[PDB]
Amino acid sequence: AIPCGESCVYIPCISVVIGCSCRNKVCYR
Repeated sequence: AIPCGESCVYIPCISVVIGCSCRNKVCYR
């Protein structure tokens, strides 16, 4: 799993374009 730094705590991941999915409130690939 790749931590994208960004999280989906407040709002969903913007890093979804990179393939980062909202996983445990954090954006992980």
